[PDB]
Amino acid sequence: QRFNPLSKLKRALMDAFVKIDSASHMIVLKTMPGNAQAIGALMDNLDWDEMMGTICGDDTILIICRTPEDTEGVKNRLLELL
Amino acid sequence: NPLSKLKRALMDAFVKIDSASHMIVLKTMPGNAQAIGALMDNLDWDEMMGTICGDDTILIICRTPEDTEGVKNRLLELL
Amino acid sequence: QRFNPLSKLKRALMDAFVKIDSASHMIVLKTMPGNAQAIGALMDNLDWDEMMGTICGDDTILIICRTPEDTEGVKNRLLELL
Amino acid sequence: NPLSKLKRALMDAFVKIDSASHMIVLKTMPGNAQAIGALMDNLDWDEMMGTICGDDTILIICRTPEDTEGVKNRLLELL
Amino acid sequence: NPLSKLKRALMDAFVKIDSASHMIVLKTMPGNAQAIGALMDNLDWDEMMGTICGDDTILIICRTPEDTEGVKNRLLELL
Amino acid sequence: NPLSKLKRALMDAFVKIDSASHMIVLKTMPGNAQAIGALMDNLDWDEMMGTICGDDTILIICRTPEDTEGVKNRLLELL
Ligand SMILES: NC(=[NH2+])NCCC[C@H](N)C(=O)O
Ligand SMILES: NC(=[NH2+])NCCC[C@H](N)C(=O)O
Ligand SMILES: NC(=[NH2+])NCCC[C@H](N)C(=O)O
Ligand SMILES: NC(=[NH2+])NCCC[C@H](N)C(=O)O
Ligand SMILES: NC(=[NH2+])NCCC[C@H](N)C(=O)O
Ligand SMILES: NC(=[NH2+])NCCC[C@H](N)C(=O)O
Repeated sequence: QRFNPLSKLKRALMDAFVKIDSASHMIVLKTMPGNAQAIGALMDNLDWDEMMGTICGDDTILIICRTPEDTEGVKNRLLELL
Repeated sequence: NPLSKLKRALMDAFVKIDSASHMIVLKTMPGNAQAIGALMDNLDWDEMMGTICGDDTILIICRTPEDTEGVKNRLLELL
Repeated sequence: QRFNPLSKLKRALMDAFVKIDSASHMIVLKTMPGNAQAIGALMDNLDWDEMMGTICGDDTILIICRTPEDTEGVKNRLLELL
Repeated sequence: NPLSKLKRALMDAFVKIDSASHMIVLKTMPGNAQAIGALMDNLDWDEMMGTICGDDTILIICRTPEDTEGVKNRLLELL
Repeated sequence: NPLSKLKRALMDAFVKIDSASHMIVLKTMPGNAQAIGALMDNLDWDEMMGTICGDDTILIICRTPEDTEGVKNRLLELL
Repeated sequence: NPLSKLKRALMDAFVKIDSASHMIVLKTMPGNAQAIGALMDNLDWDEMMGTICGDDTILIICRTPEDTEGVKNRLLELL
């Protein structure tokens, strides 16, 4: 088991990931119930500047990026962990 | 029936619905965003990319303004 | 359909109620997923003084009362709605 | 003066603001998103369609990119 | 001075405090429970076992009824 | 396996556990209370009356101090 932020995110996503999609400036990341804030916290700890911000509900996370291009780059980075 | 459950819940919980771009902002009574979000998530609506719920406001994300209008219109039909 | 706070609570509980139990000074009220705050809000709007306060998670509400006797009285009042 | 409460709260909890398209992302101190969101919703500005708050991040949805800038600059005025 | 931040926040958001047994129930303005909870957790007082915050209500769990009173009175000092 | 899932999740998310009276206060990493709460709710533990989760703290309610100790000891066994 690896402990850096990315590895913690990767690990957490193994159990928690449900879906990821994007539209325009935002990524919609769906998690297992009650896991949105947990995953949001790990994401916020990655410190990816391309991520303008994250807003987490209970099982859904919205990641806002400045541009569609930034959104894709962040989505791709997350996808890599899956 | 998910749709019927949502309609029932919206009677008391609904406050406002609007949209811009590819999203719908649905305002509920205080504390109701998650409850309504749970019902909307149970809808079998492919066009609904997801919902993110605060306390009294739900953001419904669709891919496109056209999908957004479709989804909003379907919610409006329940009021 | 009736619209007073109690009737709104009663109505909301028809769909949302899962379990109610108590221990000492507190009631544990379990709801359908994502319904704790919704039910907490209705409960807080009843203005029952015997209720010291409510703290809601996602599907679980803790109602704190000053005494076990108060707790029972509030639990009984809720039970009546079910 | 009506903004004094929001100004006060921002002075203690504001971290950063940015916007993109129809949205403003406002970061607060941990656990302050709902608190600032309530103050923002209380403003009842028609340029703000709504807010969704997480724990430390608020998304404000405005009706247009122009409204978004207008709202963002109004908030920045308070800092 | 280390409590100044919590005092400030309470001055704007505190509604009421009560306690029973091992617990303190602190009511805040809507959406302020997590915000005050964060300030309280930052205190890292060993008399407070922890806090759980809803939207406008914080439950502080202390180790004993005596600790509960001690903590409640410390908080009341700030008002 | 619910227990195994919880154990796996606790590796990263666990911070502190304590108890008083008939409750357990379980502190997790920021933002993890609900995630861990979901796992604990999936345990088939009759003694656990329920959990209420904040942001990083979970309150686990049991009926009695004896049940509380039992439940805490079972959680401690996972660390
Ligand atoms: N258990 C629940 N709260 N379910 C509803 C989730 C609603 C929405 N997807 C959100 O994450 O904010
Ligand atoms: N009682 C409250 N938390 N009010 C603030 C709500 C802020 C925002 N509309 C949301 O639903 O996330
Ligand atoms: N979808 C979830 N968040 N599930 C976990 C709920 C945890 C706990 N029963 C609470 O209501 O706070
Ligand atoms: N302590 C936490 N919950 N941290 C994660 C916050 C995630 C995201 N920025 C939000 O506010 O929803
Ligand atoms: N706007 C709301 N969520 N209101 C209900 C609050 C319920 C309860 N007092 C809590 O803080 O958890
Ligand atoms: N980032 C935060 N919301 N921090 C405050 C947490 C307050 C309290 N321990 C809870 O979990 O509800």
